Amino acid sequence: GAMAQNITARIGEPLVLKCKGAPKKPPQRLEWKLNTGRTEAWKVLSPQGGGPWDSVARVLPNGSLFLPAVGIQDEGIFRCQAMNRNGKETKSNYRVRVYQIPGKPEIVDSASELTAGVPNKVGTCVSEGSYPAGTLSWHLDGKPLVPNEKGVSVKEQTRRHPETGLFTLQSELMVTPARGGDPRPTFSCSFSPGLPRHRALRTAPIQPRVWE
Ligand SMILES: Cc1cccc2c(-c3ccccc3)c(C(=O)O)[nH]c12
Ligand SMILES: O=C(O)c1ccc(Oc2cccc(O)c2)cc1
Ligand SMILES: O=C(O)c1ccc(Oc2cccc(O)c2)cc1
Repeated sequence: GAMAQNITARIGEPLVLKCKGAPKKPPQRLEWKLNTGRTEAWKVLSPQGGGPWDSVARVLPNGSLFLPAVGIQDEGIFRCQAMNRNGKETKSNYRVRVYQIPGKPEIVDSASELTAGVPNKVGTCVSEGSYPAGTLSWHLDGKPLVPNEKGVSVKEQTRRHPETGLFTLQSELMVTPARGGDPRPTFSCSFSPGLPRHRALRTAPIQPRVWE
């Protein structure tokens, strides 16, 4: 597409998109065009408003576009074109990407004892309520665990809430511990978001005993 400002909007929060260059109050010559999961290509929104779109997105007195509660389907493109009193045209281009933060990740079913030199089921990590899906990853004593690499095996499952569309992730970790290692290793699980710049939420660690 065109040069745009990337906007990250949280599901359920309001969103205000600013229409640069517009007069501060009516009378205003401005037009909003949006292309989202709600639209068939471009939909035009005007200060006068009206119709079903008034329940979803409406032009504010200052010309900004307001969404009371952003949903998954509001991902797409939002553009404004406005003329100031003189007549210079100004354009505003926004790429809106939506997200939701899951609840804290939880280690359900953990092993209290591992046996060295054999593959062991360590635990299952569960994360509920993310958008987009995101990923679950495992850590040993603070260091990332890489699947397949020398005794680590991870299997994963992604489920979708039938009405909200939010994702639930579940990850199972198996390790083949090496003879002569830490007999009380510390495993943790963490959620990594899809959209850039978000923090990693981590689980309480689990400290099993390793038998040589
Ligand atoms: C590249 C770019 C960035 C920001 C806005 C626009 C508009 C537009 C938006 C609302 C009303 C009229 C025109 C157009 C077009 O459709 O020509 N291109 C744009
Ligand atoms: O009534 C009018 O004259 C009028 C009303 C709205 C309006 O939106 C636009 C449409 C295109 C470009 C632009 O910069 C602003 C343009 C003109
Ligand atoms: O769904 C609704 O009822 C709804 C949603 C948004 C909304 O913002 C506006 C927009 C323009 C003028 C104004 O005074 C308030 C107004 C009503």
